[PDB]
Order: sequence, then C-alpha cells, then structure tokens
Amino acid sequence: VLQDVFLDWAKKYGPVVRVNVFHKTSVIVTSPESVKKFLMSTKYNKDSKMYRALQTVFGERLFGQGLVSECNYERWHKQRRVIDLAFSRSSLVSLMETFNEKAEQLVEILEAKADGQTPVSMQDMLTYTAMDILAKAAFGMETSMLLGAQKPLSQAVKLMLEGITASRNTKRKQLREVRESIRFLRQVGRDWVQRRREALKRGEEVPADILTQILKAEEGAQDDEGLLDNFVTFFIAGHETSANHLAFTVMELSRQPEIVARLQAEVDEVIGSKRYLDFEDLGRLQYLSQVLKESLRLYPPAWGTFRLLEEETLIDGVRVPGNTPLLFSTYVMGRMDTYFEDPLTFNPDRFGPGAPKPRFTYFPFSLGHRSCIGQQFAQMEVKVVMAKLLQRLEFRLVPGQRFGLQEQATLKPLDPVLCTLRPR
Ligand code: HEM
Ligand SMILES: Clc1ccccc1C(c1ccccc1)(c1ccccc1)n1ccnc1
Repeated sequence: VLQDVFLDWAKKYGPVVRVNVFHKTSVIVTSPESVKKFLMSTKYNKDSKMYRALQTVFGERLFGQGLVSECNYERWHKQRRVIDLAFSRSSLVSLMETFNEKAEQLVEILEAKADGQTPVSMQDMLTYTAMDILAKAAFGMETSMLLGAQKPLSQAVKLMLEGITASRNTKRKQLREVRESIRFLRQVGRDWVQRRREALKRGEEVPADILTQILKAEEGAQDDEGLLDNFVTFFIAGHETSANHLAFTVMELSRQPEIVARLQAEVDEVIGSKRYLDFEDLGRLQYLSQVLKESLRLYPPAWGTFRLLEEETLIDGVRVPGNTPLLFSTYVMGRMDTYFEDPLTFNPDRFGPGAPKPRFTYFPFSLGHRSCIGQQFAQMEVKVVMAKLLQRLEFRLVPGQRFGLQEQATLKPLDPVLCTLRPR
C-alpha cells in the first residue's frame, strides 16, 4: 500500500521526504506547521502536473477543469463562489428528505435479508445508497441502484475508477472498456442536462440544487464541455468518498462491540425508534460524530492533496527546489505516534468533548480554500445512514473477510465488507 510506504519513510526520514508518486518527483511534507503554512493560504495552489491525470484518462476527457481538477486560482474561484450557493445551511437542510428516504430504503432492503445467513456486500450496498442520494440531491434524478436499476451505469463507474488507477500507477480490453465507460458517464450528463433544460423550457419550477449552480456557472460559454466536466466531477466526488467512508466505518465497527453498544444506546436516547431524523437530531448524535471522525483518521478515502511550490523554499530545515509538487497526507499524519497516542487503536474518545482538537494533523476533507465543498453535505448523509443502521440492524463480518485497504483512485476496503445481518 503506497501510503503505508510513505508512512514508514515519514517516520524514519523526518518531516520532508522526496518520493516518486504517480510517476513524478514530489516532496512529502508532514509537520503540522508545514500543513498550516501551505494549505491555509490562497498563495499556494494545486499542481496541474499532478491533476492533469484526472483531466483526461487514456485520451478520453473526464473531469476536465471541473471544481476539483482546476488548479488555477482565479478560474477555480469563479466557479467555487457560484457553486457555493448550492451548499448553504438552508440548501443542505432541504436535503434531509432525500437523505431519510434513501437511508430508510437501504435499511428495509437489508432487513429483508436479515436472517444471519445471507452474505451481503456492505460496500456495494453503501455505494448504491450514496449514488442514489447524490443523483436525487444534486441532479433531481432517481437512479434506484438500491432497487437493482442502472446496472450498466454502475458498471461504467466501476471501470472508470479502475481506469484512473491503471493510468497513474504504471490490458487493451480494459483500455476500451475504460474509454467506453468515460463516454457513458459524459452522455448520462448530457442527458440529465437536457432533462433539466427541457423542464425549464416548458416553464416548470425546479427547486434550486447543485445542477442549477453548475449550469449557472457555465452561462456564457460556447459549449457544454465545462458543464459536463463539472457534472462528472460531482457525480463522482459526491458519492465515491462517502461510500468508501461508510464502508470503512461499518467494517471497523464489526470488531468494535463496546463502541457499537454505546452507539446503540445514544441512538436509543436521542432518536429512540423514531423513523425520520430531523436536522436538529444529527447535531445531538455526538458519539456517532466522534466514531466518524475517528473512522476518517485511520481510513481517509481521500488520503491527501498536492500544492505547487513555485520557488525554492526552506521547509523544516530542508531546501526544496522550486517547481516542486508538495505532497500532504492525512493518512500518514493520522498514523504517526508523534501526533496520535497509540495511532493504530480505533478510539473515538480522542474526539470527545474537552479533548484539544487536532492541530493540522487531521484533514480528511483537506484544509483552506481548496477543502471539500461537500463536507457538511457528507457529514449529514453518513450520520443519517449510520444512525438508521444502528437503530435496526446488527452486522457480522463474514469469516475470511479482511480488514485491509487497497489504493484505487481513493482508499477503500480490500474486501467488499461481506456481512450477515440480524434485526436488533
Ligand atoms: C466522506 C466524504 C467525503 C470526503 C472524505 C471528501 C474529501 C475531499 C477532499 C480531501 C477534497 C480535496 C481534494 C483535493 O485536494 O484534491 C475534496 C474535494 C471536493 N469534494 Fe469532497 N469529500 C467527501 C464527500 C463529498 C461530497 C458528498 C461532495 C458533493 C456533494 C464532494 C465534493 C467535492 C468537491 C466538488 C471538491 C472540490 C472542492 C474545491 O476544490 O473547491 N465531496 N473532498
Ligand atoms: Cl478521481 C476520484 C475518484 C473517486 C473519488 C475521488 C476522486 C477525486 C480525487 C482527487 C485528488 C486525487 C485523486 C482523486 C476527484 C478528482 C477529480 C475529480 C473528481 C474527483 N476526489 C477526491 C476527493 N474528492 C474528489
């Protein structure tokens, strides 16, 4: 696991280490002061050299210059500020219904299989859930993957992500499948763009959402390619990392009984057996909140980010040449005993009330101007999903399932988190 190699080198060779990552020289930077310096200033910006890979894959245009992959400050600032509107307090509150609907549906589907003997992939289940939530919430569309629909669409996402991996970590069947899948994704967008426009044209009233803001950001452009870049971007960013995080959380909890009991007790105190979770109910799921923060420390789906160091600089008593991609890793810093006591122990008490917040040693949603636009969105959906599962279902990992990670485009469980389930 590449990230675990970086961890070793970080601990042995100190806070500034030259590496080869995605075929390039970069320098991994692991002091909290360096994380603060570079990530908390609009001065430093993403390295296009590292983000080019994501713009186009095997010749086929993918995320282009969408909100994630755009590295020029001014160009990203113009899109971020218009798209920010789709993430206001009251926009996210408007999504609680989607969040509750999909969560409820997931649980019933699992409840129908809850005999203690039917192996279910919590990875796939959680993936379908996040995708269904994203599609409705952001785009006003219903994929219904939870109901077995859109099998080709999920096949297409699967091959695209395998494609990302292959293309940046060092086969002709795959190559066509992958190009095919990326085109499929972009066509799905072209479609859902027509659908929206066609509703507006006949003068229907469409509640403001994410799609609204990315059309709006594209107003005054000769074509729709920037629009689709952004459609594919949110399509993927808005579900894959949430699903990874949900899958890791469930995987870890299966060997954490004391913690689950306490999670069950909390759910029982603040919501009991209530069916629909209001906004104000999430705020009070304090212990669940800690478990989730702790899941992200050990298992961040998005392990880090790159900033371009434009000029030779002294970082932690090491001269670093100009034009150097700086690598930051919350995965690495999360596992260093110098920042976290007993780093390998899953202990949600680290995030308890009273405990000093981690000081630039923990950034699962990144930091500063290029941090995750979807943070609050994600935190809400996973709480809703996790709370529902904690109310109703008990999980048991299938013997011979592993607890390890694989680095694909993001960090995800090695094994698909196969479980048998039981009503609570
Ligand atoms: C547990 C879930 C999630 C995690 C851990 C996560 C993590 C991250 C991180 C680390 C970044 C910075 C990436 C980089 O520097 O290359 C990022 C960016 C981004 N994520 Fe998330 N994210 C998650 C969920 C979401 C959701 C739910 C959405 C959409 C609703 C979303 C949309 C975005 C977008 C558009 C950006 C680019 C932001 C910008 O640079 O202005 N993500 N995410
Ligand atoms: Cl390319 C990808 C696939 C699946 C999930 C996330 C990403 C992505 C990313 C960012 C930096 C380095 C590798 C992958 C991503 C990059 C560009 C466009 C969309 C998603 N991402 C991480 C967090 N949010 C989005």
